[PDB]
Amino acid sequence: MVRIIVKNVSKVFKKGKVVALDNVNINIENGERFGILGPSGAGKTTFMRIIAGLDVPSTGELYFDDRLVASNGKLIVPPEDRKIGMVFQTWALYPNLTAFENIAFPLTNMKMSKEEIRKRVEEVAKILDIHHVLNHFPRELSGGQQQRVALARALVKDPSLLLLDEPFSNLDARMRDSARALVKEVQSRLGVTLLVVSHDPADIFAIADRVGVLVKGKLVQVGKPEDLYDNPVSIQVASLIGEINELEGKVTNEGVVIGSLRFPVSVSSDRAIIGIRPEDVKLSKDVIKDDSWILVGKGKVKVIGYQGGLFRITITPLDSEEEIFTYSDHPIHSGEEVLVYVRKDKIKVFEK
Repeated sequence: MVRIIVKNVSKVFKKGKVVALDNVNINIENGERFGILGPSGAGKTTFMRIIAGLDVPSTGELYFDDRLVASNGKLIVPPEDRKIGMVFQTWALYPNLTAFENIAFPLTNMKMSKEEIRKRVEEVAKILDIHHVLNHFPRELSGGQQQRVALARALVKDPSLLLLDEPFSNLDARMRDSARALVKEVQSRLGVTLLVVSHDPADIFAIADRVGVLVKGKLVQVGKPEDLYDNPVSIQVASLIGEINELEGKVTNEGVVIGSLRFPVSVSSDRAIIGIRPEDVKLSKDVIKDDSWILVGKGKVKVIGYQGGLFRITITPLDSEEEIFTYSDHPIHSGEEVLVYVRKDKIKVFEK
């Protein structure tokens, strides 16, 4: 419901020694679900605090629709006037206010009567299915209920923009899919612009339609999540959007050579970095009968792990310490020699 224009936004700390954001430019469309991923929780948080109005750009400008909200060290439109709801891992529920009180809090100075506040709080709580625990303090709420109360608090003033900073990080891993689905439902229902920052790509895949990746304060790539996943600009971006094996080898006429492995790709440099995601690797003891996989050579099993009911099999090529891991239903025991197949079209290569 609001367009956000981020224009040459930079932010420094420590009198300039730390550059948290460096000339960031993004135009977020009204109702878009946009995500940010990157190695720096602090920098992503810096970006979110600037959008919220809790901080300002050192240089550059920020617009909500055609409205200049911050510019060159100045806060022009404060948080309370920006039509934003915040769900931030760092903004907890107030422990000694009930759920009702926590959700009513933002309405305190909105010129509403007691009945108007009650009606609005009850309406939102009904929609989020926490109307029956309004009298509980936060400690007496389940995790899911706490999540819902925090979202209700963010939605009580009918915002145009919902800002989420590590919003599911307090939940047990098993409850996060449900929380991601709730946010999806709320966004669809309200049509709000939504910005989400997270270290976890599952959050971005579940919620965002376009994502930017921040590295050293710079937006290095922006696109649909699946596009970053398959066509990352660098191995660093490749790894931020999902698991990937990173290998280094020599460029030859026959491919990139890494011990007993040879990948049928090339770059102009003497050496190359190969990226191959675990789902794009398959192991066998003899040749398989499947033209959708290509042989890249022999390897030896180094170690096995067990996660998610699957075996995580790590191999190395012969005559190399480089590792490749993949997941499988059955193990191949340590020390075994195996053939290594990959999906040809999924090999990522970069100049070293």
